[PDB]
Amino acid sequence: KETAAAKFERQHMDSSTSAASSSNYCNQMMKSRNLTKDRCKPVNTFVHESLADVQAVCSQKNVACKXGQTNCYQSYSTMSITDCRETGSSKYPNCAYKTTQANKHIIVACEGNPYVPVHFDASV
Repeated sequence: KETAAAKFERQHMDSSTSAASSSNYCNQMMKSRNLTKDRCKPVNTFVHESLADVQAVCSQKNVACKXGQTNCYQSYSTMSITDCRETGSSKYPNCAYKTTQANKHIIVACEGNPYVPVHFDASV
């Protein structure tokens, strides 16, 4: 079973690399993180930072969620992220993605005790 915090780590965290390792990164990671099992998830973002830096975002700038409610928070610093977006010829079960490297502020929704990131809302 996965708690919401554990699913956020599976869907959005990859501190094992400092940036997407090559143009094939989303094609491999979308499958290995199990995001393409039942359908091709069309967009997903991965965060290449320590989890401790991402959990601290929960006490930073409060903003409304784009979806949720207003329990979203935007990071003060920019972070190393990868955007994975399904390409035109992708079709389940052969999901294919374009990998884009970016350095942007992240916005996450946080919940619980301890109060941690449970959803990736957006990047700006």
